[PDB]
Amino acid sequence: KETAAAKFERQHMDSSTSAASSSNYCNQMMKSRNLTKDRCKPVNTFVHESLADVQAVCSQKNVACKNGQTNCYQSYSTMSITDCRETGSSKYPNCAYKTTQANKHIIVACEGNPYVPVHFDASV
Amino acid sequence: KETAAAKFERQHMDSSTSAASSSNYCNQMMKSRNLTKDRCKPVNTFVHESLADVQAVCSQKNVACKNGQTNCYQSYSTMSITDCRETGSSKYPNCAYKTTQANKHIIVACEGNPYVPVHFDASV
Repeated sequence: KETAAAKFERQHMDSSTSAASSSNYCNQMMKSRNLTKDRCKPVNTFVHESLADVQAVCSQKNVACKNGQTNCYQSYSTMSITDCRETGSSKYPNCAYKTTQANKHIIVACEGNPYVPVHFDASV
Repeated sequence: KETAAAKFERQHMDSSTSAASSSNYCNQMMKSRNLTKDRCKPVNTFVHESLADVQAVCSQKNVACKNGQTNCYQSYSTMSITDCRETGSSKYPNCAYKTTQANKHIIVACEGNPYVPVHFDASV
């Protein structure tokens, strides 16, 4: 059964490219990472930094999570990210996305021993 | 505007592990915590204990601070730390550091409500 840590890696990590990649990126990546399986996931962010650098955020700036939980952490440095946002034309099972590149601080929720990212909360 | 307590956590707290895995820890950490932006910060210590354990130092042994203030506190126990010191040949912007692990008492200045560390004074 997929661990929460592994699910975060599948849904949110893409170290293999420095940036957006292409206008196609979100269409390809939302499908290949199985985020269009049961429904079109309406929004999803991929982080283009090393796994060790994203795991290290769990030791950085503690901030409130959107859901009111206390276990969220904001990166001190900006990170290369890609935001995927479902289009209006997008109809399951043909999920369509706008690909946007940004350099922003990430906010992730961390849990466990070891203490690792398990949810992507926000970028700022 | 960053609070002194927040600046202490950014510059000095790395609760992640109980040491530092590689000789490259300080090069990476001095980067990730924004301590190489304008210039290489020459010397900096990271503490690998829980935030709660470090905050509890503010209730431990009262000692004078280097600057002659009276609000410094020495940890009763030794703590896992990493000393980062810039090499003799280090030239901004390629800030280069020797990483050294140690188990030492820490001395911190405490202030505010809550009464928490706001400055790292020394390890002994």
